[PDB]
Amino acid sequence: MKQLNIGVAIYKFDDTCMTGVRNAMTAEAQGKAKLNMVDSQNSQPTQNDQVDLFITKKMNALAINPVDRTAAGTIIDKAKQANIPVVFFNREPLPEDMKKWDKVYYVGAKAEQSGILQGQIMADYWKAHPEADKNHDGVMQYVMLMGQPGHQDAILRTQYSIQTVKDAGIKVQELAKDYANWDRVTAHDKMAAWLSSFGDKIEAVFANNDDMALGAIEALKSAGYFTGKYIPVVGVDATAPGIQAIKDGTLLGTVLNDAKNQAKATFNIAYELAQGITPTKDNIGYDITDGKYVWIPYKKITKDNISDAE
Ligand SMILES: *CC(=O)c1ccc2cc(N(C)C)ccc2c1
Ligand SMILES: OC[C@H]1O[C@@H](O)[C@H](O)[C@@H](O)[C@@H]1O
Ligand SMILES: [Ca+2]
Ligand SMILES: [Cl-]
Ligand SMILES: [Cl-]
Ligand SMILES: [K+]
Repeated sequence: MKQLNIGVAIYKFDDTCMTGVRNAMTAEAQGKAKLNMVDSQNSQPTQNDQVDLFITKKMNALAINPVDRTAAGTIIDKAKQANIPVVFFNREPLPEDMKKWDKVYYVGAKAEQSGILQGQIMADYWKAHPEADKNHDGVMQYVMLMGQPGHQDAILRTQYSIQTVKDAGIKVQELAKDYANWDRVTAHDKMAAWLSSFGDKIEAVFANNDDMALGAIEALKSAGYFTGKYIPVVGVDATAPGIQAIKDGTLLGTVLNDAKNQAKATFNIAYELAQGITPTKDNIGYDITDGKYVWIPYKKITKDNISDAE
């Protein structure tokens, strides 16, 4: 067969979710196309250099997980000039940037949905457990661990999780919120400081992803929770360690971020484009929305259906 080369840039390799995505992409590509996969080390200048090299090396298609998703416009400019099609994934280009060229696609998921499902987990717990309102004021005191500033999943999961709790008829009070950039250790450090400041005032913890929820859980353990003393913590992704924390009883719930189907859709699009074929639902195996987007559903995960994540 003809060798097809796809340039793949991952925003950083030390991201738990994106490790799942790139491993699944590598599995899908086996026997079909050569992935030239690089680590952008959470640096857009690094990724810009990598994209330039992909283009110089005449990749047949690009699959880019952009560090700064607002940089997708400049990446599209370069790709258009080189006539190399590009699919973006997981970090979403701005909608007007997507209209710059007709060989540009995006694969991801509707972050609003993951926020809603998060909020439902917490609201349902709150309604079933009167003891959760530790200061008996009829208000849920919570803290919020956000992802990276400006990332669409951080913006939308933060907004929709809490709006969903309010929509469920529950009054809320935000004690603290901060960016922990999807990182376990940073979330741990933020949560530890909050526990020193506010202590038993905290009644609920929301995190935009599992790694941050897990860091929060470690700070909570250190402060005496989850032995004997309980607090509900919710995340997003249903990674292997997230699933383990659900089983341990330390994570109340999460939302499956379907890396396997996002990887398949991304690969399939890049593979068709590498062959000079326009993606269709028939030839990539997924619905295409607004001519450019493939949205993969999120799914609620608690101890009640932990096998749905496995
Ligand atoms: C990218 C993402 O969110 C995600 C979700 C789940 C997930 C699970 C696993 N295993 C169960 C091994 C690996 C990666 C992964 C990533
Ligand atoms: O872009 C990276 C981020 O993507 C999000 O969709 C995932 O939930 C996070 O775990 C990940 O760090
Ligand atoms: Ca309260
Ligand atoms: Cl930690
Ligand atoms: Cl799917
Ligand atoms: K406990």
